[PDB]
Amino acid sequence: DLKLPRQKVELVAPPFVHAHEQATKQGPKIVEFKLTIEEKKVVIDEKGTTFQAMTFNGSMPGPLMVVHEGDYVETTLVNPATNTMPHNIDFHSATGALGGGALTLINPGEQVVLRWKATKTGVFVYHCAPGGPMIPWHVVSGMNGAVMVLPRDGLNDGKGHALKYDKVYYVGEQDMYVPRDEKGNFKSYDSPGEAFTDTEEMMKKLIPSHVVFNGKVGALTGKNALTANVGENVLIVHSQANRDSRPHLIGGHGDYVWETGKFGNAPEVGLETWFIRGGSAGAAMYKFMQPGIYAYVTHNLIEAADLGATAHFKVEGKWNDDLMTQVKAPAEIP
Amino acid sequence: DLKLPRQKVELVAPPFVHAHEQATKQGPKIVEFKLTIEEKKVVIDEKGTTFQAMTFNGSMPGPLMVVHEGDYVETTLVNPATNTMPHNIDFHSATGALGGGALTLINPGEQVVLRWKATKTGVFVYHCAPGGPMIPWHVVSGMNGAVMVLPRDGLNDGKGHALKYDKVYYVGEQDMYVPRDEKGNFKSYDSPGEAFTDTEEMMKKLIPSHVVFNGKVGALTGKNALTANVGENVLIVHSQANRDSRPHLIGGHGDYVWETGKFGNAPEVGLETWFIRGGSAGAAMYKFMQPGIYAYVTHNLIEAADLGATAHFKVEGKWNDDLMTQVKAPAEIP
Amino acid sequence: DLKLPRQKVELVAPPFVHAHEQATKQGPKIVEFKLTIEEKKVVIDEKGTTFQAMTFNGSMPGPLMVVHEGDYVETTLVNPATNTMPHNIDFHSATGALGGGALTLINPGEQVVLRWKATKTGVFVYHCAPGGPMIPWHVVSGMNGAVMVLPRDGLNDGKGHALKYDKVYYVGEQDMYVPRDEKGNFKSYDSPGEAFTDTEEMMKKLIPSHVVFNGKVGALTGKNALTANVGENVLIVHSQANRDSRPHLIGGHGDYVWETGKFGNAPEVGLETWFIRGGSAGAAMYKFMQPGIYAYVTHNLIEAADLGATAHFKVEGKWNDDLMTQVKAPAEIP
Ligand SMILES: OC[C@H]1O[C@@](CO)(O[C@H]2O[C@H](CO)[C@@H](O)[C@H](O)[C@H]2O)[C@@H](O)[C@@H]1O
Ligand SMILES: OC[C@H]1O[C@@](CO)(O[C@H]2O[C@H](CO)[C@@H](O)[C@H](O)[C@H]2O)[C@@H](O)[C@@H]1O
Ligand SMILES: OC[C@H]1O[C@@](CO)(O[C@H]2O[C@H](CO)[C@@H](O)[C@H](O)[C@H]2O)[C@@H](O)[C@@H]1O
Ligand SMILES: O=N[O-]
Ligand SMILES: O=N[O-]
Ligand SMILES: O=N[O-]
Ligand SMILES: O=N[O-]
Ligand SMILES: O=N[O-]
Ligand SMILES: O=N[O-]
Ligand SMILES: [Cu+2]
Ligand SMILES: [Cu+2]
Ligand SMILES: [Cu+2]
Ligand SMILES: [Cu+2]
Ligand SMILES: [Cu+2]
Ligand SMILES: [Cu+2]
Repeated sequence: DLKLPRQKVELVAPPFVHAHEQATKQGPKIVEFKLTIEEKKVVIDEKGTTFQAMTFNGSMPGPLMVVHEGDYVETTLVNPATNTMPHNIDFHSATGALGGGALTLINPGEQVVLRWKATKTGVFVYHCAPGGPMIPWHVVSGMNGAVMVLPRDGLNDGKGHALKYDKVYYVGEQDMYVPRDEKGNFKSYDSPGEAFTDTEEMMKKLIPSHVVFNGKVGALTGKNALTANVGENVLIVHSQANRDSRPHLIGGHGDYVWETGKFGNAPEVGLETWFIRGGSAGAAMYKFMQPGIYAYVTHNLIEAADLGATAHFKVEGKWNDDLMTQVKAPAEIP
Repeated sequence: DLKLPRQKVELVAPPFVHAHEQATKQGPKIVEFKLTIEEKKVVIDEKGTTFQAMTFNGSMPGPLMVVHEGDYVETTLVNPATNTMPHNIDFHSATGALGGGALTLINPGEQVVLRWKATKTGVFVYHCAPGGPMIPWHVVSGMNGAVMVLPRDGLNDGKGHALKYDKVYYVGEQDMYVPRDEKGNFKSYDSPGEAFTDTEEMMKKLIPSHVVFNGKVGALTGKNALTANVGENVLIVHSQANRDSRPHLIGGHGDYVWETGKFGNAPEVGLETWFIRGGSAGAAMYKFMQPGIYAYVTHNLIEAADLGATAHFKVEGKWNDDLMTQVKAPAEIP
Repeated sequence: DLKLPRQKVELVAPPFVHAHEQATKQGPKIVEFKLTIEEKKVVIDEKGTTFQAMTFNGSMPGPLMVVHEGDYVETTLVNPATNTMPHNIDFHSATGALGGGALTLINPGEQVVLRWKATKTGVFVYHCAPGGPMIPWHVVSGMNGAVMVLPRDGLNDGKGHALKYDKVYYVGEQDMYVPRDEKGNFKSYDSPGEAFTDTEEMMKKLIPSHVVFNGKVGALTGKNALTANVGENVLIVHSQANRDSRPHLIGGHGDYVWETGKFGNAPEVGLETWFIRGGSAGAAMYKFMQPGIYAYVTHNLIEAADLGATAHFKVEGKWNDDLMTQVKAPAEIP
């Protein structure tokens, strides 16, 4: 019926992204992906707070899927019998049936296969959306990720010049709502079902207890810091499925930024801080000019420093004293 | 003095918009509108919660006024003796006197006539603004709507091509602050005056109890769903007079979006989610490609699913399997 | 080593800005600035509420520094022995070492000299960032300001036409977190250290007690209103180092707006309300067309009217009845 070549993709866990071409001479293909839902209790902070998570492929965020404009994305969604709830998937990149959600509702023990054509370029959120009050709950429990649909000629600056990245990372930000008991300690639950009543009362007050990248406080730091070298052009894809974020690379800039995340629009240049609308993904690229540590944060600094929303980059290379120099080191006031 | 032709407009209740031309060969006219203030107790949710509303023309939002660049808008504002408070009107589209507010303060029993020239194209908020602490209270009680000022040549994509809509809807989003008693039930009041003290304490904490389109949970659903057909280009005008919103059409896109709402700027293309700044209106147009149900939401999903901010479209036409198809229906895992 | 001419600047307190050229025939210079940190208890509202402030040069916000693209900015930061905490400075305009913060940490009694090259045009935040949980606390205590880096040819509209302002004001917005005691009154503290524990618990709940321009409720009103005349083009630079804002000039517009604040991007035109992302500065220019009072607010009106975020302009000149007129004054309903 639809007679195109098929290509399988092996998804990798964020913040890494599966191998792909930017500009390509391939024509349209059916690109095949598989997502398996996992409900699990996880640790979200350095004090040992636990959380009833619901995930695609066992990670928060779900993995980034990368295709090109005109491809057909065929996803097998699997809800094993070890889960307790029905789940589905909705792609903001897709057209019709509530983004696919109306065609993908599966009980524990079932799977479904959905195909959608990638007619719109950019980065887009996907998330679970089973219906009614379950929709927010599933999403803030971790069931969201993103897809990137590239132009076949790769990215451009709007002003006919190509924009090629040397690497891409995917930072998924997650607002989490963990209730406290009378003592003021965070509560733990035996199942997602049991967490629901207390969690929903807290959610409706709209203030998260934690805001984290890659599912945990400190996930993208120390040994798991993002890396680059001076001279490298890095693309950072940032998603937030429920709540606004304001990304900022401390010590750097957004050289080229698509804050609404859609490549039919020219990027903005030379930003300090950009804005990711809740329910969207955006993308920023920067060429590193200096070595050392950078922090990538949401620039509500309370959220960054106290609620979990800080990642690090470690950058190698030579210090440029023309760009910045300590003229005189700390010394007593004359 | 000002010797131009006069044209009366009969306003219609949102989400409908009074009949108007897009591109027009008419020159400037004085366009005449009348707004009558109504204070009333209304029901805002399916559990029967009540609210002391203050409205233009008896609706939340007030009706959309549509004119063209260079027109003169002459508004008669009427505050009948059955109301209890002074009221006025401020147009963000207008220049001078706090948008008209400083020239339109009227006690119960009075009316006033204001004229302003429409020098700026786009969609703009209007709202009551009597002075001091009353300003937020009147606005979050429902006294806000919007005006659309069209270019005389109609809308364009910035890239010399015309953008004609087949229909336009106006979705006004309202953040509401209903206090709870010691039990945890929503309180009811006999008058706006009596609601004021409890309402103001809640407002200053910045978290709404409800966020609704067209004045009530479920207002734009079921029999009152928005409608379209595959192939129709629909313009959705969205306003929020006090608090940010992030509109999203589930299963669709914003083909052409003016998120800051001003037609001197080219629209952005192919958005998933857009951002309406508190105190502004924006506009998005989409051509439907698939039939079925779509939800139009703010993509803070807690607000959408739990606080009231969801509308529906029912779209007629033929399903397009090239864009999306269920390859295999729900089935047991092999 | 770096052999360029040196120029000293005398900083002035906001909302004024030190004298500078827009378009300039000067080449790159080393521009020298000095900032002295002051910790002090201040009054932030008309009821006499006090607050433990931490400031650059004794003001909230810190003063605006103005330079041109390609200049080298050399800042002497001074932390006198009368202060109690270590401090530093981070410039969003600068490249490397966490914006300078990693090179400027000074204990009470010390000073440091940092030089950075201004490679990026626009308005940018600077703020203290000592490390960890101290970062948000220092910033919301008042330790933030902004810098403007102008193109050497001055500003343009993107469409080759020059945009010259007759004056510029700097409005720094500050979200403040003052705890309440059991009575419900605001608490006072003897030192910043003692304020810390209660302040941090409140901060993590993300709702400010006050939102103020220029450090106090009513600071930019009455005798300290901003001024202009009909026909004057005024540039308003607005910063928020931690939390989003949505500026709006009541009775006017943003004729040309850089809401992300970066002059490599063309401005948007004819805005009603614009958006300043937390951790950024933006800039709007407007030519006054009418005399009288204007209010400049964040258009969350609860914040504007009840939490402190309102400034005034008093504009002189002749009223234009073509733009707006009271056709009929308040009168009894026929
Ligand atoms: O970056 C997108 C932006 O650039 C323009 C040229 O200003 O178009 C380039 O990008 C388009 C999308 O990739 C190409 O189709 C086009 O051929 C190319 O010039 C704008 O039209 C667009 O908004
Ligand atoms: O969509 C507005 C955008 O388009 C441009 C052309 O890129 O101007 C078209 O729209 C203007 C406003 O309607 C017209 O006056 C103009 O003649 C037409 O080309 C841009 O200038 C504008 O920002
Ligand atoms: O306003 C910036 C915007 O204008 C353009 C022309 O559309 O470039 C003008 O501004 C640049 C930055 O000041 C100049 O370097 C350029 O020479 C001038 O045309 C755009 O390129 C830019 O995004
Ligand atoms: O399931 N945990 O690795
Ligand atoms: O302590 N239990 O809510
Ligand atoms: O006044 N109610 O229809
Ligand atoms: O129950 N009254 O606040
Ligand atoms: O230190 N006060 O002016
Ligand atoms: O009243 N003291 O928290
Ligand atoms: Cu789910
Ligand atoms: Cu969604
Ligand atoms: Cu009113
Ligand atoms: Cu307003
Ligand atoms: Cu400090
Ligand atoms: Cu910063």
